[PDB]
Amino acid sequence: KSVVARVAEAYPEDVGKRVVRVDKYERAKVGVSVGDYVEVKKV
Amino acid sequence: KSVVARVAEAYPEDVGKRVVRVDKYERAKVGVSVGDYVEVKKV
Repeated sequence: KSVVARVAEAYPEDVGKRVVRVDKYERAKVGVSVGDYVEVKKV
Repeated sequence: KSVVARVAEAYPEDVGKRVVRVDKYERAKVGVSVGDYVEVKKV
């Protein structure tokens, strides 16, 4: 399971926190819940 | 190049837009700019 998504800039309060904001549709495609860890690579 | 990050919930206005919010530190680790496409997989 994987998904492709377009990179957008972080919200300022998230900067430095090593989080990725992913909505419920992308999360379902990846098979993750909030709090899980994902690996991110360029397409 | 890749990076691992913790999944957090999307901002409401981003829901359905197939974007992933990634800060400049994670973007540097992946080698992407805002507007590039990334592939996301569970760790």
